[PDB]
Amino acid sequence: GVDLLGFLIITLNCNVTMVGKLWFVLTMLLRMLVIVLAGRPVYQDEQERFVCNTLQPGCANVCYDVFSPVSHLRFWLIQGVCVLLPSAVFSVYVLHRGATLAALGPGLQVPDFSAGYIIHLLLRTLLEAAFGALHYFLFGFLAPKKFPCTRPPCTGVVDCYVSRPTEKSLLMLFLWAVSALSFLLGLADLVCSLRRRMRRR
Amino acid sequence: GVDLLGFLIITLNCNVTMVGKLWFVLTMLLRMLVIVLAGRPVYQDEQERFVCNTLQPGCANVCYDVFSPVSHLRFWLIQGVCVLLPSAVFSVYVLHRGATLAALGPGLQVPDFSAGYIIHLLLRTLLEAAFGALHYFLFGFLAPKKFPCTRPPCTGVVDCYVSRPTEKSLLMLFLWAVSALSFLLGLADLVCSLRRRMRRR
Amino acid sequence: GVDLLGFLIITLNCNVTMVGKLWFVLTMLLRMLVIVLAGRPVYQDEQERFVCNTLQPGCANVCYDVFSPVSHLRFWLIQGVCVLLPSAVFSVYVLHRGATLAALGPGLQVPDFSAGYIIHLLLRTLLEAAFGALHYFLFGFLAPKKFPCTRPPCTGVVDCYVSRPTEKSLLMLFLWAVSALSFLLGLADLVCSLRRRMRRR
Amino acid sequence: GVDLLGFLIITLNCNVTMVGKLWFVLTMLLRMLVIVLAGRPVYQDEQERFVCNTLQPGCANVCYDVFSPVSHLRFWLIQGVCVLLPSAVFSVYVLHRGATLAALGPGLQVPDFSAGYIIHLLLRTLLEAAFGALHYFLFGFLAPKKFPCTRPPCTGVVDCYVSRPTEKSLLMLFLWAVSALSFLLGLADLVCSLRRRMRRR
Amino acid sequence: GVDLLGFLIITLNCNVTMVGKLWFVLTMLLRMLVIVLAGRPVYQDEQERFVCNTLQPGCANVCYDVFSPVSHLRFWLIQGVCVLLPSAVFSVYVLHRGATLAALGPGLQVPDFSAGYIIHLLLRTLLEAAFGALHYFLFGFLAPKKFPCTRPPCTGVVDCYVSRPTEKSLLMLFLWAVSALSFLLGLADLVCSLRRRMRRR
Amino acid sequence: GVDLLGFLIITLNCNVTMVGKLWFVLTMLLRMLVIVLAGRPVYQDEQERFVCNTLQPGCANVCYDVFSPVSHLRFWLIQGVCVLLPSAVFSVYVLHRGATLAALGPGLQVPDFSAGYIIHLLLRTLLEAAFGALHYFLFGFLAPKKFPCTRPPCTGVVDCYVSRPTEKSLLMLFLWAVSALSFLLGLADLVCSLRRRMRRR
Amino acid sequence: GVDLLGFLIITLNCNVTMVGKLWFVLTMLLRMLVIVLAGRPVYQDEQERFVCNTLQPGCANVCYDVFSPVSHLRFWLIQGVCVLLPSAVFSVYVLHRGATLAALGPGLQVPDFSAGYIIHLLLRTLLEAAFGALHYFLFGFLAPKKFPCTRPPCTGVVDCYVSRPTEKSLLMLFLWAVSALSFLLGLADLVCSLRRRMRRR
Amino acid sequence: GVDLLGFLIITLNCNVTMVGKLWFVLTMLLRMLVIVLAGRPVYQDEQERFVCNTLQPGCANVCYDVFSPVSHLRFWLIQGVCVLLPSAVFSVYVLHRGATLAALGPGLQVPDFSAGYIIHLLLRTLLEAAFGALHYFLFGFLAPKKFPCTRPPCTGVVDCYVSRPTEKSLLMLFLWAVSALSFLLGLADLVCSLRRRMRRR
Amino acid sequence: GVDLLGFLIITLNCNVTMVGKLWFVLTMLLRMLVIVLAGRPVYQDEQERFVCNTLQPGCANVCYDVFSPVSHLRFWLIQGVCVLLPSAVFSVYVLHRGATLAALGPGLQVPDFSAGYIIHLLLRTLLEAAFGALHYFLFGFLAPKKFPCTRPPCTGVVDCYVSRPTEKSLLMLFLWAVSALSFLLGLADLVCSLRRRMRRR
Amino acid sequence: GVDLLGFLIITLNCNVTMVGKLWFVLTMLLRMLVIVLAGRPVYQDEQERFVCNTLQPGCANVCYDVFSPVSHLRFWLIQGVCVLLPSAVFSVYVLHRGATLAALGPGLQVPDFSAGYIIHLLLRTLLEAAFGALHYFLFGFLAPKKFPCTRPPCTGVVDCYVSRPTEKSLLMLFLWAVSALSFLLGLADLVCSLRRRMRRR
Repeated sequence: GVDLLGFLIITLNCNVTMVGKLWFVLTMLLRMLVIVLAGRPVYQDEQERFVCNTLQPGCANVCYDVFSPVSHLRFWLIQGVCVLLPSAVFSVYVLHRGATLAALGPGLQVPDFSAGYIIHLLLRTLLEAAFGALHYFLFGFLAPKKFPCTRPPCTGVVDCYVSRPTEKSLLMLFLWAVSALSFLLGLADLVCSLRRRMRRR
Repeated sequence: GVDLLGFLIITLNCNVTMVGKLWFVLTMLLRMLVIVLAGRPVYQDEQERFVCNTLQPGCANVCYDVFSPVSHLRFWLIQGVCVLLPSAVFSVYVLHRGATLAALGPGLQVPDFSAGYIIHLLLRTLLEAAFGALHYFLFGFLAPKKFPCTRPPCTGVVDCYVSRPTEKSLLMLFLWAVSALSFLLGLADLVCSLRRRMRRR
Repeated sequence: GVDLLGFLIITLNCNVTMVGKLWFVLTMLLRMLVIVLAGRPVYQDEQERFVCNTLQPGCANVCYDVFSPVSHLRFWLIQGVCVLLPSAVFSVYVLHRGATLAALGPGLQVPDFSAGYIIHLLLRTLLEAAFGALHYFLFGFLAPKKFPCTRPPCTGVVDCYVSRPTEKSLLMLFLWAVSALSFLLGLADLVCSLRRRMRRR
Repeated sequence: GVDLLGFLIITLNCNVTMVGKLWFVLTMLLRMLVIVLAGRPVYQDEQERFVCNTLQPGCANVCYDVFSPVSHLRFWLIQGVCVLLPSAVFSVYVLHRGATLAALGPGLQVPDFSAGYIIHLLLRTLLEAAFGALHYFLFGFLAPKKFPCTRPPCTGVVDCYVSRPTEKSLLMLFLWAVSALSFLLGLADLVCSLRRRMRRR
Repeated sequence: GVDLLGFLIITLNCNVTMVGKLWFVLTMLLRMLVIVLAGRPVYQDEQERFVCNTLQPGCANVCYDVFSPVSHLRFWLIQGVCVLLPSAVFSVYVLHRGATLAALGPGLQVPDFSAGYIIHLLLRTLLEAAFGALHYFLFGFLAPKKFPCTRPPCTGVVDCYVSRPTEKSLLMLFLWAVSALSFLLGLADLVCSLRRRMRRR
Repeated sequence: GVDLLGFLIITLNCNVTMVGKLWFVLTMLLRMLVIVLAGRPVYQDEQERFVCNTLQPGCANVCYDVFSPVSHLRFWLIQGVCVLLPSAVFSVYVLHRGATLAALGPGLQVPDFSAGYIIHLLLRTLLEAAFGALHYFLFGFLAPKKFPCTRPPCTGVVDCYVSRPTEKSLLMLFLWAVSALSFLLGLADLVCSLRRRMRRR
Repeated sequence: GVDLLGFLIITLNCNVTMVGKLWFVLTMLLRMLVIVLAGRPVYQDEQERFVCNTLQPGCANVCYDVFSPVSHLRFWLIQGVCVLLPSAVFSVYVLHRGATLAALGPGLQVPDFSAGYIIHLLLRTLLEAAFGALHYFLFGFLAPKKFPCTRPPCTGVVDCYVSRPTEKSLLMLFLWAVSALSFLLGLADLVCSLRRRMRRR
Repeated sequence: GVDLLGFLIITLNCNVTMVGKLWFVLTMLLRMLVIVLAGRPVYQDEQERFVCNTLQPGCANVCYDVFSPVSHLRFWLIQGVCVLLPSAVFSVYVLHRGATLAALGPGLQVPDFSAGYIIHLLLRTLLEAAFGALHYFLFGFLAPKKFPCTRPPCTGVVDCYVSRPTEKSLLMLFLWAVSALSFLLGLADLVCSLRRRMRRR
Repeated sequence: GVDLLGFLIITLNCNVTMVGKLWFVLTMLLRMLVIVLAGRPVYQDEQERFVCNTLQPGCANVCYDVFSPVSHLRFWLIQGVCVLLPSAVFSVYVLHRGATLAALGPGLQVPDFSAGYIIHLLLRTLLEAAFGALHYFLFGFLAPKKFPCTRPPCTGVVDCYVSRPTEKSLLMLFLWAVSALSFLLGLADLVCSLRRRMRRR
Repeated sequence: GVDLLGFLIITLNCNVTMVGKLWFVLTMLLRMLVIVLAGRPVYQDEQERFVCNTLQPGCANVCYDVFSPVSHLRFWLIQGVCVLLPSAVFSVYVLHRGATLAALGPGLQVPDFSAGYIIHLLLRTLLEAAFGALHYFLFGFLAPKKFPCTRPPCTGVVDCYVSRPTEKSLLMLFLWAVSALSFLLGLADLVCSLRRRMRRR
């Protein structure tokens, strides 16, 4: 005998473990917040000071074009949105299937949404290692300090200087560390959740 | 016997299919979020480095003016707001017609708002293909790398260089792909919803 | 016999017509959202490239000062905040007068807040035409392409070039069109609401 | 016999007058919104175009350093946060003391939080006049147009030009006017509230 | 006999003291708001005007690289997120343990979450002094005005000028003061909370 | 049981709203008083100093005759008397119908004179806009400074000078403003009075 | 059982019809007020600018003396005072005969003063047509523009110019119209009052 | 048993005859009103156009000084105030002696103030004939048209012309007639009042 | 047992003697009325005809400026307002103290306001002799007929003529006489009132 | 048990202090009376004798136009009407709220209108200092004696003379003094009235 703003969140909380909520909090507070708030200003001047010894117009632009095909800030943001998408689609799924059964009607009668959470965590584990592999094969571990440029709309080889490398290396090391921690915690979620459901058998 | 914060969301959820909620989630998380967050910084320096071989003041500005009449970032934002508007007007419609009947009063009595959802999806299908056609006829598929400029407040023809083309081409390809996916999913919504309502006949 | 999170929104919805909610949605989604999101980036480089033929320092700054006394972006924002203020003051008024009567207590007993909505719409109609007249008398319809400058801290007359005019003209035409549509819809609201209240007599 | 999401807002609304809510609305809609949204873009180019007649590097920077010790945008923001802080601390106080008494339990029994609101308004009146006095003694009424610079890391006296003064003067006049209106309205709140409580005696 | 949107916030408010809520308000209104809103614009031009007497390209960039290894804005943001993280993890913990017991069911029966709040405050006290020590040992109290640069990709020693130091010194003094106040208030919370729980013995 | 100098003014006050009395006060203190007291002396010397270059007698008189057909002072006075007439005729009506019923005789028995007040306000609203339109089409907004005169009892074209124009323009602007304020307030009276009488139904 | 400030005005109002009060209001507000307030200033400069071609002193004065024997302003004022005199003498009569009977003393006992009101209206009708006839035979309908003067203290015939004729013609037309309206209304009063007294027979 | 705003006017009306009230009305409506309203404007230009054949400065002023020692307008006003003074002093006397006896207290008990009214009328009759005699001996019956001037600050005899004589003669004839009528009516008052008081003997 | 429009004027009349009322009547009818009505027109042409033998512009104006520093008309008006002010302040005092005691409530109970009337008459006697002394020392008894002028913006000594002196001398003699009569009567009031109050002892 | 012409003025007198009535008397007798009666005649000839050395027609008029933009007589009158307006609006307010409660009915029951009088005096204090500041910044303390004129419709610089300056300076000094006295007395009213109402607490 509860209102449906009542038996609508227990059907949400009971199907998710506290480790999952902790994962959500860590990946929204230290992962979704640092990138927009600190990564946005640092990478604005990646264009302004790609300064290096040439004089004919149009060498520096092609030098940076061959230098940075894809900035890793966009990589981080797309990785973040894809690693947050399934938690939203599952949220919509569970709210949709919880708000519908109460309309028909009949010490609670909480439904058991266990089949989708394990496949959810499987998709989580699969969607992190691959993007980590792409990060490792594309951007490495530490950013270069200088770059030789040879594709000529300009005469000769131009030795061209990046702007502010140490900040970038430290910040991306921090992102690597937090991503590694999240990966292990996510692996812990599934391996604990599967055991805590066959124990009833 | 439920509160009106009760029989106010089932009258919302029951008239919309889970495919529609999934559409909403995908077009707000991968479509409304990427554009503001990643498209805003990339296109700030479309003006700073339209660099090219001229010396008299006032050639580069007219060269860009003849180069880019309308930036496609504004096109994407206006397309996004117009493709999100009907879902808001229908939301207001259904809340208005659900919160009013409960005032008069008389195992639920959920109203059937099916006539408006099919015309809603018709408007959705009509409002996407046209803007896609304008995108195709105006901005093409890949951005040029260099541009010849001839309208003289300046002497001669000026070969003028864009800034950072590959990032733009990849990003707009991603937008094209997500828009194509959303179009097919939206076509699926109406064609399934119409069948699931004549089946009762 | 409803909770006071119950008989608190019907006393809000019943005193406002669906045309009013549609007005609110259109003026927050296509009017409050486009200006902050697309008008902010376009007008950052109104200062950087006011480029024109002079060499002594301090001519370009006074030339722009005599050029643009007030930027119309600030005009649009102040117009938006003033055209959204009365809907907030009325909202606070109606919530205050609805949450107070329920404390004393005694098939609903919804109060009739009709006197304030008609004067609300009168204030709406009065607060739009005047600012439209100021817009017409101050900023015209299309932005100039070049400007002659004569006030001397610099020698001679300087012919000075604006940056990116066509984008500005198209965007402000779009704002003019949406404002005109909102004006007519707002005029429709009052003229329909007054009739729908004397019909009971 | 009401839920505690019930007797939790009347204990909030009944202890505050409609003039106070109107004050809150005016100081968040015309005061907190204009500053972030219009004051942020105008003052970005206060650094870019502090242009003036010198050639040795490092004169303009010290000239601006002696020119503007503290920008008044930061002054406005700190003033805004301090003039909004007490309304938040009182809000937390009243919610804390309202949500606690209902736990013990026993035509309502609304508590009377009148002692704190009068001291609240006293603190309000005291925290505005002082900062107004600092504003008057530090930033004056109208911004200069040109500035003489003498502290030498550079040779001679440099006559140095500000950027866009009239916009700044008009905007800060608008802030002065709205602050003056808020001050008088806040003085009205306390002087009316004290009378409306001794009238019961 | 209350709804579970009822006995869900008293189980939140009763386990936290009003001093804690005041701490939350002060550290989100004067600490989380000033940094994003005033610290973001001031530190954008820390790169643009690191101006100083050299002519060969690539001396200024390495001079700033040896000048500022880590900007203290990022230090402040990471400190803020780490000093707000435990209050979020505890919030999730208490909501999770409060929303679960109500499902089973049986003048209230509020649980006593006192063990976690004291260890929470211990972690708070430990996570502030260390970062304060790092701040003191890394960034000092006042920012320099000029800097000698010697690491050669450039010929000689370059005396290089910072931009806008007094604003930075005053602002970081304000942050130091508010952090010191928060530290003392947080120390007060634990020392009062421990006493107010052994008094029942 | 009251004297008839008693139940003779409540039958007057009860049928008129406080907004109406405020209208009466504003239009007699700032409208009937300024015109007689300040407009009478200013316009005496509109004849004495219509001075201009001619020598044959009888050119200046015909020049002013073609210059000013009707002085706007008389227009203002006739407008004032016509906008005060209905309030006098209604006053006489209500006193006549109140002093007569008491002669016959039978916690008061105040009559309801509501039908005449609404038609009174209708006549008010109709009798202001028309005269405003005549004012706009006849006297414009600002008075000329000089006038060419051609109708010959005199030789040639005579350029003829008005006396004291700025005082006249400012004063008539003040009258325009007060008339505009009175118009809006009068429109408010009827629209509020009609609502406050159907609310009883 | 009423005070004598009571049964002293009903004995005044009951013997006069509402048409009579309306006549009084119209002839004091549009007839007694316009003449003193607008007719006084216009006719001050009827003497100053009776300008015309002569040079020997003392021709213009005799020319005006033969021009205007009696100014029609004095005619209007004497007509007004004579058309207001009987209403005052009757007022004094009725107050005198009402305040005297109450001294002796004995659902009212209002006296019937009907014989004097009909003779009053007869005197009214007789005292208007005659003065209208004198106005028509003396001052005509429109004022001349120029006047020939022949009575010699001066040599020759002098063609002499009036000042401001159109204002005078329009104003006296307005007086003619209001007088005509008052005449018809006064004729209506008697013809209705005589019928409404023989109807009782 | 009447209020003292009751037995305060019958003690005023009963001691004065209707002929006296008629005298008051005629001498305030046709005597006090014509002089201020029509005599004030006519006599303003008695100074401006005392025009006559002389050229040396200062002859015309002495010519008028010997012409008009005292203007008869001031004579009329002083005569009016002296002929209205006793009616005011008697009014104050009777109100003072009527408002005092009622304080002590005891089908009315009206006092008999007959002794003062007869001496009042005696003073009236005495204060009119003398001033009439002065008028006759000083100002005659008709005003001259021209005047010879001989007292030399100027050379010769100057024949000097008055302005507008016929208006003055007609107006002062009207005053003479009304004064003569008032004199006879006042003589009638006393001779009737004395008889109507010895008839009781 | 009287109404409060009853025991409100006896408390006014009983505290003032008939000599005082006679003083009020004489000083308002022969003193306040003559000055506004006859002194206003006579002194308008004190400026127009200050005619005298000079030709260079700007001698006559300075000659009158040295002639009349202060016109005695303004002196008379300020003297009148100051000699009428205390009678108004005492009137307000006595009405205020009479209308207040009746609110509380308990062959009359008239209060005795004798202390203020004697000090009132003392202030009267003191405020007349001083202004009479200033009149005597400033304006003398008879006005000059001609004036020598020497302060040069003009060449030589100019013998300059006043306008209409005899009227002024006679009129100001009349004012002197009436003021002298009022002074003696006012001295009589106090000396009689003090005796008529110690006689009760 | 009093008539309603009874309990209608005590509800007026009791809510206003004797200092307020004294203020009303002083500002209507020495402030409203001097300006109309003495300021009207003095400033009529501000136009007639603006005499100065020029001969071409149309120089003097423009010279005065640049001389006096706004005459301070109109400033004084508008200041007077605005400083008398609130006392009228409050009067109407209190009579309206006093005459209405008596209709319903139930050693008096006088209402307490204290809240409006303090805000009334606040508005009084605010509406005087500002207009005093405008007076000080616009018209100064003493009027000039001569004025140089340069705006050419006339040849050269014209030294132009005012008329009667010392009278103007003395009179406006008197107005300044009386305004200063009224300001201090009004400040006394509020500061005494606020104390005399918290003394009851």
